[PDB]
Amino acid sequence: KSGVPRLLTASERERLEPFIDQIHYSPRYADDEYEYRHVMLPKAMLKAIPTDYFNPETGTLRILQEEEWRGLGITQSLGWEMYEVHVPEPHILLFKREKDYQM
Amino acid sequence: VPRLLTASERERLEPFIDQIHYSPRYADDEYEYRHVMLPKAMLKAIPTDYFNPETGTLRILQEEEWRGLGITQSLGWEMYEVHVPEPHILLFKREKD
Amino acid sequence: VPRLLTASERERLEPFIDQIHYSPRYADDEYEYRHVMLPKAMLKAIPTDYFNPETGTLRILQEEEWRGLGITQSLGWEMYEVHVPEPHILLFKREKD
Amino acid sequence: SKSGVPRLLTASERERLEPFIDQIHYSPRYADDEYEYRHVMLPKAMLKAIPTDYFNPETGTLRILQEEEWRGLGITQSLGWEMYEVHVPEPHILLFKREKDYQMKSQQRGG
Ligand SMILES: [Cl-]
Ligand SMILES: [Cl-]
Ligand SMILES: [Cl-]
Repeated sequence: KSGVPRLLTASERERLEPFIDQIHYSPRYADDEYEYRHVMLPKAMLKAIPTDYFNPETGTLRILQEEEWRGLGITQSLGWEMYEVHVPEPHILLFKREKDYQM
Repeated sequence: VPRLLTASERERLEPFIDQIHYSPRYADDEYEYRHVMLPKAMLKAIPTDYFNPETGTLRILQEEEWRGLGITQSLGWEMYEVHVPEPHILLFKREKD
Repeated sequence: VPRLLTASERERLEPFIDQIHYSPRYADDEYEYRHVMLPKAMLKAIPTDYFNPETGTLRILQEEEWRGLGITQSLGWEMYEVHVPEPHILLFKREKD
Repeated sequence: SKSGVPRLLTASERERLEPFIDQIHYSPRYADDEYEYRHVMLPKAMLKAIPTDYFNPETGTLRILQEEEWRGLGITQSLGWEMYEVHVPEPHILLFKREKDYQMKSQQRGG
């Protein structure tokens, strides 16, 4: 519960093993102090993932601790952390335009 | 093709225009940005067809669609949104210097 | 006829562009109103001939001129001023009776 | 200032203003939407005879005067006139305006 991982049962694991080999890792891109990368589960696997692993108000997966993502089949170093993109509040509209310089 | 607001729709928005806020403009290596903040009570008055069913928030509006809502600025500003990845995509970060 | 800035003057204003603030759009019977709040420190960078020695504020500016300062807005606005009368003139008004 | 207590002139004060009352010029009446306007121009010399506490320390103009006060100066006006004052915003503030647009040009059929 946002601190304690929820261990899979024996039957859930059997349902997941078939997909383990179909998991895809993308090349990492750098930044100031962060290496980034994304994991892609095949669309079919989502039907197998436990309901309590999904965020109710979004349909995506909730942030998972290490033992949780490893149980899904993902293999990675220890330092990796799962994060979420953050959408602004509904009353803030964003705009942008191509810059104009001087000379 | 934008879906223009109606007379009666625009009239229903009137009382809120007075309080729409505009931020300064900040810029990076190639783009310029700014945000507009609408009064919270105004969202209720907005026609549902201006919203994204999945997000439960306003969809991307064309020039004429945001002008309809009472927003004024150089018409060169283009709206955009920060979209969340598909469920089957997991995002990870790592310091490790 | 506008007094265009010099490349040397324009460059001096460059760092303030991101802090210029804009107010909401207000209206009345037949006009829309709005003000722009410049960063105080910026006033020291604006050319002398852009000021008004009668009050110490910026003289009325033409669109091209205020756009040359880093102010961005929609098409249509026109800058104005408040003219204070001399000590021998008193002003009166009454709710249209 | 929560104006309330009018500072009426004394007999001597008013007596000092008399040779000036004849020349007080009143402009025509103007009007917009909410109010009606009037500009009163008094002789420049009359200002030297006016009481110091009637002026404004900062702007050096006359301070807002209650009905009983300006009437005591010799300004003959009808009931309902209030003296107003214009205000200039701080130097870093610029003012802008423009004619309000909407479906306001009614035609004979289905505007
Ligand atoms: Cl506009
Ligand atoms: Cl703008
Ligand atoms: Cl004023």
